[PDB]
Amino acid sequence: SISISYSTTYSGWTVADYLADWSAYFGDVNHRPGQVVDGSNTGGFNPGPFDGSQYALKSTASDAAFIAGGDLHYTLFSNPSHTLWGKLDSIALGDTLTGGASSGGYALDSQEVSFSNLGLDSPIAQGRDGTVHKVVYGLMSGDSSALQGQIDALLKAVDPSLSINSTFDQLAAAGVAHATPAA
Repeated sequence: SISISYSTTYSGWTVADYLADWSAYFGDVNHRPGQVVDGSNTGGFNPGPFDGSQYALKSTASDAAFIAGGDLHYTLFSNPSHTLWGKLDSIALGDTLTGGASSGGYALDSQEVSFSNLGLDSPIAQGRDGTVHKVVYGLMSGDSSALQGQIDALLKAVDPSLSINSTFDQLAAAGVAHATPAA
């Protein structure tokens, strides 16, 4: 089942309200034709270069960063071009990305919220229509709708009374979510 961690600061927040604010706070790194600059808005794989157990990206607007965890693959120019596919197990949201492939992994200095046991697995053949692609591209581009939908579905699958409109505290009472230390 989905496992959620949250800083005690966000106990009284709904998952939906947190993700709507986080998307806007991270914003859009503008990873699009004519707009890409290396080490500004590419992100990075661990270990890479085009595959990793992690894909991580820093905001160009704020200190926000995310880490996507699983078994992830990027196609670059190869058909289907510019597809992120594979297994997405976890999304970690917070501030101040540290480490990388040379440190044995990426870390957030301030992890606010994470979603684990997502169980998402998108094959290469789905291209940019894959759920993994849409979930992570949404985080890159200031629209967490796809992530919100997947979390909503996973919560309702544990118990139909749960949704992204539940507070983190309500999800903790339901045995899904776990409080972590405040920054």
